[PDB]
Parts: sequence; structure tokens; C-alpha cells
Amino acid sequence: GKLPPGPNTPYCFDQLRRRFGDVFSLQLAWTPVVVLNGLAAVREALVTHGEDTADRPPVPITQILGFGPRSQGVFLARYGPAWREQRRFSVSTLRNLGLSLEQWVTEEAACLCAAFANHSGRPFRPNGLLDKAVSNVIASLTCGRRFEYDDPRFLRLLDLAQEGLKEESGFLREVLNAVPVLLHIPALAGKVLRFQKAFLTQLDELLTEHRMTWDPAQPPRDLTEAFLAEMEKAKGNPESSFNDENLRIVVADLFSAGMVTTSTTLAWGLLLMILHPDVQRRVQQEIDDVIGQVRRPEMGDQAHMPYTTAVIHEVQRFGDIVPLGVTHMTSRDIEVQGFRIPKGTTLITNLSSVLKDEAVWEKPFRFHPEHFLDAQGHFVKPEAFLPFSAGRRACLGEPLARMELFLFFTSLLQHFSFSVPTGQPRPSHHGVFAFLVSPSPYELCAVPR
Ligand code: HEM
Ligand SMILES: C=C[C@H]1CN2CC[C@H]1C[C@@H]2[C@@H](O)c1ccnc2ccc(OC)cc12
Ligand SMILES: [Zn+2]
Ligand SMILES: [Zn+2]
Repeated sequence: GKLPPGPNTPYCFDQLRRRFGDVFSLQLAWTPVVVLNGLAAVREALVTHGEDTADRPPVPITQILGFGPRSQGVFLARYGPAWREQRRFSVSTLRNLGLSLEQWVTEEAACLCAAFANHSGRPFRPNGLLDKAVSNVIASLTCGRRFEYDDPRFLRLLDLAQEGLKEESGFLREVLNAVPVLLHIPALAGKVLRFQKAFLTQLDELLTEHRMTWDPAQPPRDLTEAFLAEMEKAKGNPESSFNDENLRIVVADLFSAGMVTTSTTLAWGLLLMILHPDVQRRVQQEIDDVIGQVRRPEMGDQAHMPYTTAVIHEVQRFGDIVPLGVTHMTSRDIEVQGFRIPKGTTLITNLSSVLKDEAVWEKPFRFHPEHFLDAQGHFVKPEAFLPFSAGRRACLGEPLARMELFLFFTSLLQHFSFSVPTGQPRPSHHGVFAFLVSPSPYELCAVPR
């Protein structure tokens, strides 16, 4: 079996793809890595061989966060029953709460609009408030409450989360994962994940309060209550993943996976609306013709707003916030584009190469909403639209994220006209790579309509 050819990062991989093709390999430290580029490669790996590519590479430092065999959360959980039980529970719970989450999102959108209006037309960076609105949607899903935009514990929670994102990058974490033995030195153990650990600690305090107000004689109001109820039925069952050590991990996974993604996406959205005011006006025209100017947007509006739906999809395509997705690990030998992938290889899915594929999209490096329209103005979704990846491990947040993007974006453009402040440089459309790819900082003016 022949192996893939091969010898900041997103540009580098797209460079190597040019040189060695769509499936190439690397040795990143002591990890054999295979990178997949383009729709064909990614689907072959994640769908056709989806059974064998749905594992995660082990992360030894998660011991520090209370992880264990039946306590792996969902995002990093190894392929196996502790992942599948929590995967199915979150997917189902999200779905059940639809029957609601939309009500929580819609209320949050009105809170956000009111917070935007308080800037009375003066320039401001939108990011802070977008984070808060998006964080309160997760708060609503997980604990059945929101927090005020100036609640002290709410702000510390978001602060801890931002600092915890940074801890995903570093020399220290790379060494400790390589040799988990170094974790016996307390000086090192206490430093690796101090912000993520502090987040969980702050979270415990919220979960303890929620556990006091839970009414178990009523149907669960939110996901923590659904979990607690499952935890009751599972007392006496050492096989269950429904336990107090997993609860805090699963809820931390939903916050930390769901905040920065949806928020960054919305930040790209507003930036592209001030760089392309003509798209903005067309969206505001479609809003006026379908929704009007008083009534709050509802999810039922989306099927009648093909242009707004195109724009929101193009924001995700152009924004391309998670260029390299989330790593997978193979649990069996597989074949991709002919090449042999050994068991235990880390797979990197180059989602950027799918979203920006020049063979598929008309002008992939332009902001071009017609990427999702046909000449008639019908919304069409190409198969290369994979901002959430594919297969068994594809973003379980996707239905909620879709709801948030549509209800936050259209609520905002319903009530405000957005522009570049009249004395500043046209902000760049080029992102800042980090954990996520986010817009380079900008301010905007939001004036009522
Ligand atoms: C625009 C917003 C979002 C984007 C672009 C996004 C993107 C992604 C991607 C690329 C993955 C990796 C799939 C893979 O492993 O191949 C992922 C996984 C995941 N996402 Fe999202 N995400 C978004 C919002 C959310 C939200 C709102 C939540 C929670 C409600 C969420 C929760 C998760 C979880 C738990 C996983 C792990 C799934 C698993 O391992 O089974 N995400 N997301
Ligand atoms: C590729 C990164 C993924 C790994 N975790 C699950 C989803 C994302 C982010 C998150 C973690 O980095 C993280 C970031 C920020 N604050 C956190 C707070 C607690 C936490 O508990 C597991 C994990 C956190
Ligand atoms: Zn509750
Ligand atoms: Zn058509």
C-alpha cells in the first residue's frame, strides 16, 4: 500500500496541496499526520470510511480536567460508547428542545438589538456583545436561563473561556501530551490548563445552583435537566456516561465549542455587510418585503428569504472560520484516493480547501452571495458547503447555529444600517489565524432604520 507524498498553517497547507496533491502526509512532532484536501478526499475519509475515521487522537492532559473512560464529554470523546451515548443524547435533546430554543434565541436577538441601540450611532467593536448574545443562547440551552450583559459571573465566565482558547496552543501542552509522566510535577500540572480549569470551576458553581432549582416532577426545561434525569435512572450503572464528572464536561464542550464559532461567524457577517453595503441593502429589502419592520424574525421566514439565506451561507463560506476543522484519528487501515492510511493516523480535514475550491465556486476568494443563488434567484446549496464537516462527528451544533445565524443576522439588519465609521480605513477582509480564523478588528456604526 502506497502512502501519501510529502516532505500561519492554512496558507502553508494550501501550498503543500499545490505541490504534493490533495492527500499528503506530514510528521508533526511524533505524530504521523495525513492531510485531506477537497470534497472528494474529505468525503471518502469521513463518509465512505466514516466508520473508521470517527475517533479522536488521545489527549493525555485532559486528565487534569477530570476526564475518564465514562467521562469524556462529546467533542474529544474517543470513538466508542461513551462518545455515542453523549452524541445521541445531545442531538436528541437539541431536537426535543425545538418542541423552545427559538424562543430563547429570538429574545436574545431583541436584547442584542437593544444593546446595539445604546451605542447611539457611535462607532464600536461589535465582538463583545456578539459573544454575550451567543453565550446566553448556550446558557439557555444548558441551564434554561440567560445572564445580563453586565453580570459579574457571566463576564468572568466569558473571560475565562477566551483565556482558555489560548491554552489550546503552546509548547508546554505539546510536551505534556507527549509524555504524560511530566504531569507528576505540580508546577507544570497547575500551569497547563489553569484557565480552562477555572472555567469548569465557575461552571460547577452555576450547575450547583441550577441543581437546586430543578423541578424533576416536570418535563426537563433544558439539557442539564435532561442529563440529571438520565443520571437518576443510571444510579447503580457503572457503564453509564451519565454522571457528575461528565455533566460538567459535556456542558463545557457545548459552551467552548458553541461560543467562539457562532460569535466569530456573526462578526464576519457584520464586517462583510459594511464592506458590501449593497448586499446589506438587498438583505434589508428582502426583510422589509417578507417580515416588515416591527415583527420579530421567525425561523419560518427563512424558507421565503432565499437572498438572505444565500448571504448567510456566503458569510460562512468566505469567513471559513475553522479552516483545518477538528482532527480525527483512524481506527482501522483505510484507502483514500488510492493511498494507504495506517491505523492510528491523525487526519486533518482541510475544510478551507473545500469552501474555497476553485473548481467548484465561481470566485471563491471573493464575497459573492450568488455562490448560493441561481439566475432565477433560487437558493441552491452546493455539496462543497461543508463549514461543519461531514460524517458521524460533524458539528452537532449545526441546527442551533443555523437558527442563531439567521435570527441574529436578520434581526440586526432589520433594525440597523451598518457602516464603516466616516474617518477610518476600510477594514481588511483578510482574517487573523489563531484557534479560529476571525476578522481583523474593526469598528462600525449602527444607526436605526
Ligand atoms: C457557525 C458555527 C459553528 C461552526 C462553523 C462549527 C464547526 C464545527 C466543526 C468543523 C466541527 C468538527 C466536526 C469534525 O470533527 O469533523 C464541530 C464539532 C462540534 N461542534 Fe460545532 N460549529 C459551530 C457551532 C457549534 C455550536 C453552536 C455547538 C453547540 C451547541 C457546537 C458543538 C460542537 C460539538 C459538540 C462538536 C463535536 C462533535 C462530535 O465530536 O461528535 N458547534 N463544529
Ligand atoms: C479544538 C478545541 C476544542 C477543545 N475543547 C472543546 C471545543 C474546542 C474548545 C475546547 C477547549 O479548547 C476550551 C477552550 C476554552 N475554554 C474551555 C473551557 C473549558 C473546557 O473544558 C473541557 C475546554 C475549553
Ligand atoms: Zn433548568
Ligand atoms: Zn432555480
